[PDB]
Order: sequence, then structure tokens, then C-alpha cells
Amino acid sequence: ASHMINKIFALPVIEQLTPVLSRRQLDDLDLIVVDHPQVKASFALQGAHLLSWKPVGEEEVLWLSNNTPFKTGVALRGGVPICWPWFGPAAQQGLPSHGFARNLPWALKAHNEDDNGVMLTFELQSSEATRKYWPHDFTLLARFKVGKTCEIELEAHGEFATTSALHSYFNVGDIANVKVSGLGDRFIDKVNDAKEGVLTDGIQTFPDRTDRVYLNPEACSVIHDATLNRTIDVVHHHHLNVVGWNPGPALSVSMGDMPDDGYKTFVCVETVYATAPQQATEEKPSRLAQTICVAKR
Repeated sequence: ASHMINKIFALPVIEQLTPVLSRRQLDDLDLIVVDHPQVKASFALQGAHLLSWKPVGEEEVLWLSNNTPFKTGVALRGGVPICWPWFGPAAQQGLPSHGFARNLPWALKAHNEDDNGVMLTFELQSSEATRKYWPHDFTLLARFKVGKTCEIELEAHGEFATTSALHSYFNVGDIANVKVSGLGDRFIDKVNDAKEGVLTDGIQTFPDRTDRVYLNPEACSVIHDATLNRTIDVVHHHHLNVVGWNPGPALSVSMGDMPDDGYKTFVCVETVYATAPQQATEEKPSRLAQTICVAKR
């Protein structure tokens, strides 16, 4: 991850937005790069996709694939994919997993900054193109706060019912020692025939391919990382579910936008609204949010 992320911060500035915010470009994609005294972070306009976040004094918090394409319309591997207006495999033949918002260019609508960090608002709207495959008008906003902590808030305006996720990839020293706590009790194991399991202590380990939807997780998931000597707190709001995922080695090998050994240095802990649909009116827009906090261990 650190190598690919260092590539982004080495890129020429195409436009200086503010003293800490610049636009740059990698292959096809326009990037917004935050290089602030208290935090480094970067985004693609495509998918309003948070690619990296490193608060001062900490190692990179988000994992980004050193093998991901940066191509128009192609989902980025790593960071925090915004999965909207569906989570997981498409109901319709030929549609991708995790919706279509992560594939389209969002506008950077607003931002502000101070000595502590930066706030940014990205917007996606329906168009004749989106209405071709999803006949609902919408305006989707992704608001970020990047600083000592990282806040992500997704808000969908329209009249529709959806499922969604903030599909975060967290940089870990070694997946073989990672455990995640605060995951509650019941879960659906997608690796094993969607069987429902029950944890008695809310603690998940990732010895191999793991793909679980937690039905009753606590507000705060805690990723314990003995190798980087830290915990990452992932706080979920307005959600129904948390997903824990690591593809393990076979899948890591066959995924072309992943390094063969990529699975070693991330775990996904996702804020999810999947087991029932979320209402947007009308106007009470839907919301889904995740806050990330790093602590020593």
C-alpha cells in the first residue's frame, strides 16, 4: 500500500485548489490530494473514492492496491469504495457488485480547512446515462473529514429504497494475527452457503478467506494489530450490518487488480445497510456513516 500511495503524493500538481488541496492525475483519473501538516489523504473524483488517509504520527491507515487500474469507469481496489445503490452482487444480469456510484465521476462541491485538517463534499447526480439502467433521479453526497480522525458520511436524496456500504480496506501488518472485536453475535457466512453463525465473544479472526455479514455488531468495531502495534476503531452509524472480509490467498492471486500477496496486509471492516432496504424520501434523505480512529497498542 505505502508504495502505491507514495506514487500519488509524488504526482505533479495540475491545479492548486488551496495551500493543502491540489488536483493531480494518475493514468485516466483526476485525484484530489490533501497534503496538510496534520494529515495526508487522497481521493479519486471517480467514485468520490477515498484512496488513503495517514494522520500525522501514524502509518497509513487505509490499504490501496499497488495493482489497481486508474481507468475511466473501472472500480478502484482499496481505499473506501462507496457501494450504492446496492451492496454485493447485482440482482440484474450483467451488472457489477456494489452498485454504480463507485464507477462514475463525482464533483467536488465544497471544502474547508483549518489547522486540524480538511472537510470535503463530493456530489453525484443522476443523468440520462444513469437513468438508462436505474430509472430513478438522485443526488448523492459524500462528506469527508480528514484529520486526526477520518469521518465519512454518505447521504442519498430521492425517492427510492437501496442497500449500500462504505467498503473500507484497512492497512494491517499481517492478516494472520489480526482480530476484530465488537462484532456482536449472529452473522451470515457468505463463504459457507450463507449459513448463520453465532459468536459468543464478538471476536473474528481471519485465518483464511472470510466473508461475514454481522447482524448485531456494536457501534465500534476494533481491529487489533500486533504487528503495527496499533488498534483501528471503526465506528458505524445509521447502518444495519458490518461486513468483515479478507479474500485469502487463492482469491488474492486470481483478482487482477490485487497483488498476489495483497490479502496479507488488509482487512475489510465495512459499514453496511444490506439485510433490509434503506428508505430515502421525499425528503428525509438516507444516510450511512463511518468514523475511523487510530490508537497505540
